[PDB]
Amino acid sequence: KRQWALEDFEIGRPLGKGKFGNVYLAREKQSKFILALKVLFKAQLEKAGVEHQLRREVEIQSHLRHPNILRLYGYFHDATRVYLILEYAPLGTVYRELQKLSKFDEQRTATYITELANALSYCHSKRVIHRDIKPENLLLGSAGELKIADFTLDYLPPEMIEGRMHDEKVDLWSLGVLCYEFLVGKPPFEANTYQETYKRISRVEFTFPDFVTEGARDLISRLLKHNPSQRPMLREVLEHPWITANSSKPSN
Ligand SMILES: O=C1CCCc2cc(-c3ccnc(Nc4ccccc4)n3)ccc2N1
Repeated sequence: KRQWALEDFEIGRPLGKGKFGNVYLAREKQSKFILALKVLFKAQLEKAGVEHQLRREVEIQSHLRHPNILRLYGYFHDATRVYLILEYAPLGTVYRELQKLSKFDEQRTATYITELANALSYCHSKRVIHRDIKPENLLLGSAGELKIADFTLDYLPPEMIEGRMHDEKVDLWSLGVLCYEFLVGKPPFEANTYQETYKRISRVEFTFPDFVTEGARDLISRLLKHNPSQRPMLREVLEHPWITANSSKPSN
């Protein structure tokens, strides 16, 4: 628990826009340690009323330690800005990869889905749910392993948008959404308006291109049920035939 300050860093390349400022490559002066520094404006956190949402997410994200979860090393603030000290993820966002490749093969998808599920299984067994399990929020390590970070309906389950009660089953719906997007190149409830997307999610209307294989259709269909109780456990996902046939890493 070292209290940091901006003078302890040399800032570099902008890595991305985080909607609340920007994330920069940085290097710790004393150690030479390379990391990522998320720069948030304090005036924009008050006036989006998320200062609690930040404090609790930072608390949670600091204690969690998994190879497929991006490490938060710490934080500090000055007058204007708050700084998150993050692991640096050399290979960037899954979003960008998907923009590049347009879509992913079954192997890369099934691997990603494993890595997610693993990091979620761990998350659940500390009573942590997530909401924004979306490509903008998944990063890639030097080995190209998936890392979850950043603790718009497109990825939200029916119970959530409807305003119903929700449990750890939200994250299962997310996996189905992502599994679909990874294979097809767009999420399954995509639309041109919010209102429509809302309808699509709420009545669970999705269809498959021809090229999506029977095994993947099975797993996605299983994951995207309206009824949370009907969605499989994470263990079952890791042990799905399509997953085990196509993944590269193993389940845990
Ligand atoms: O939600 C978002 C939108 C997407 C941009 C973004 C990126 C990071 C981040 C954290 C650690 N390593 C990296 N490496 C990286 C490497 C190459 C390209 C881009 C990012 N990037 C954190 C938060 C964040 N904000």
